[PDB]
Amino acid sequence: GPSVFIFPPKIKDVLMISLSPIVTCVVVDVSEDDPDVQISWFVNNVEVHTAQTQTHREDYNSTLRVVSALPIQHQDWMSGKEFKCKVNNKDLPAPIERTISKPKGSVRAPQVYVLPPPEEEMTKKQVTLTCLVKDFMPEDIYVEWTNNGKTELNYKNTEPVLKSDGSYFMYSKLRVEKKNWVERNSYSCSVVHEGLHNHHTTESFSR
Amino acid sequence: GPSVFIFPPKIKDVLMISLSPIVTCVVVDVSEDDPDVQISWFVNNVEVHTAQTQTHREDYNSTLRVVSALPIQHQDWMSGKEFKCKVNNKDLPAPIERTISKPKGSVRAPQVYVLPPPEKEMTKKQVSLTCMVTDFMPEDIYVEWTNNGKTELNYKNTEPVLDSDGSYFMYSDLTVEKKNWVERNSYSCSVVHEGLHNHHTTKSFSR
Ligand SMILES: *[C@@H]1O[C@H](CO)[C@@H](O[C@@H]2O[C@H](CO)[C@@H](O[C@@H]3O[C@H](CO[C@H]4O[C@H](CO)[C@@H](O)[C@H](O)[C@@H]4O[C@@H]4O[C@H](CO)[C@@H](O)[C@H](O)[C@H]4NC(C)=O)[C@@H](O)[C@H](O[C@H]4O[C@H](CO)[C@@H](O)[C@H](O)[C@@H]4O[C@@H]4O[C@H](CO)[C@@H](O)[C@H](O)[C@H]4NC(C)=O)[C@@H]3O)[C@H](O)[C@H]2NC(C)=O)[C@H](O)[C@H]1NC(C)=O
Ligand SMILES: *[C@@H]1O[C@H](CO)[C@@H](O[C@@H]2O[C@H](CO)[C@@H](O[C@@H]3O[C@H](CO[C@H]4O[C@H](CO)[C@@H](O)[C@H](O)[C@@H]4O)[C@@H](O)[C@H](O[C@H]4O[C@H](CO)[C@@H](O)[C@H](O)[C@@H]4O[C@@H]4O[C@H](CO)[C@@H](O)[C@H](O)[C@H]4NC(C)=O)[C@@H]3O)[C@H](O)[C@H]2NC(C)=O)[C@H](O)[C@H]1NC(C)=O
Repeated sequence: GPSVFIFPPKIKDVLMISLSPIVTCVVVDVSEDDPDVQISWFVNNVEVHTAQTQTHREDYNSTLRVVSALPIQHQDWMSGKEFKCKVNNKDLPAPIERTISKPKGSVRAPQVYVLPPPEEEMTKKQVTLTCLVKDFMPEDIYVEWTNNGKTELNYKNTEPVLKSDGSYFMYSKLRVEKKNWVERNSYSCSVVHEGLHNHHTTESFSR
Repeated sequence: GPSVFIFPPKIKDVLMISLSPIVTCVVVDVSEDDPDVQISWFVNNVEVHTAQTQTHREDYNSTLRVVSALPIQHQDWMSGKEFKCKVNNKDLPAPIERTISKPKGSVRAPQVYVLPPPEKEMTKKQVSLTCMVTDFMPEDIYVEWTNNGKTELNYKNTEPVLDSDGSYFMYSDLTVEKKNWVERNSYSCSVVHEGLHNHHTTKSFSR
């Protein structure tokens, strides 16, 4: 039968007031025999009616997928309200319900440092700039590199790793042409996290 | 019914001649009523008799698990020999077989760099030393920090990340007391990977 998964908003969306956070309910293995899936939504058990719901054909295995995207208030997520989807269909013996909310826990802002290329690497054509983001809680975070404030393309992040002390850390690696590194620049590491002032910080090199 | 999962040796075990690589066959959801699983082992279809097999209770959901651990020859894994477990039980309609072997692919040795603390961190009570390990294939790798040849305690690794070009990279973060960094030390990063001479390299500072 159909099964149901619930997904949180993207951390960047829920921390940036200008963005549009969404909680998503996905119903997989929907059948064309009973395709009229109903998804109802509740915020602390108060029903809301604004979700955008669409059916998609998954040709990988000839199934249907119903995706319901509920737009949410930033503060409702951040204050810990519960978001619940209730899934009804003619082929379900009983409704399926899923709930998600922001976990409780300590907040610790990340320490953000940018590290120059290793000296041994300076004889190469391309060099590596390292953004180190550490000592942060919870693990939800958004990290990017920018050049002149304009988001880069050739950067790669690690996933956050749990430390022994309970905080997390990650790195963002940026490969640049050595010419651009030696010449004066504004390569910067941008970090979006709950613990930061205005949920955002940037870090640049001194020279 | 019972299901069967097979697992390769740990990369450190199979690359280091002093260690003991194992291929493991796990039979999950064995029943109290028919618990007598017979597990036979084959290396390139030649039967071998050295595996150690044990039954365990899983208290999370009150089930049984049979774990069969085959000690293997390092070179047999590295040269691509196939390792096969055949699982018999009376509640099985037919035997279940699993095979595993070293995946094919290109080998590229890691570039290994050690990075000093960010200058803005040097006045704090603790500093971070970074081992940056890049440009390696396959992703299977082992990294540690040592001081005076002894393995450190307060280091944590990221999991390898796939780069655009098909290579992988990771970081190992060693946090030390700033006093110990400033005074003479021998902090070093050791990397175990198939592409390295004797599968091992080390990188130190102040050189
Ligand atoms: C036909 O083909 C279909 C297409 O492949 C296939 O659909 C797939 O079905 C599987 C289930 O069989 C389902 O798997 C789940 O995936 C969850 C993660 O989904 C993410 O990421 C994957 C890729 O990693 C994507 O494919 C998904 O689309 C989804 O992407 C996210 O989408 C949201 C909203 O669109 C975005 O906002 C995100 O940004 C985006 N992320 C990314 C990275 O892209 C995963 O969470 C599920 O795991 C949980 O359930 C399992 C049980 O099924 C457990 O084993 C597992 O441990 C997890 O358990 C949960 O654990 C929590 C904490 O540990 C608990 O709190 C929960 O209660 C617990 N849940 C349960 C149920 O126990 C799961 O692996 C795929 O998502 C789905 N793909 C799509 C595209 O729909 C069909 O199955 C095929 N059918 C047949 C008959 O063959
Ligand atoms: C009771 O509770 C126990 C304990 O939780 C539970 O046992 C687990 O059962 C699940 C299956 O239901 C097992 O899942 C597999 O895990 C594999 C990894 O296992 C390691 O890591 C986990 C933690 O991450 C440890 O718990 C574990 O001890 C090992 O260290 C994973 O590899 C498996 O995934 C493969 O198989 C599934 C199909 O089942 C498939 O969906 C995956 O995509 C993947 O498929 C394989 O893909 C490769 C390509 O990459 C392909 O080559 C290969 O052919 C595919 N193989 C198959 C079979 O498809 C899977 O997720 C888990 O290991 C069990 N844990 C333990 C500790 O035993 C019981 O199931 C519970 N029982 C009940 C009744 O509740």
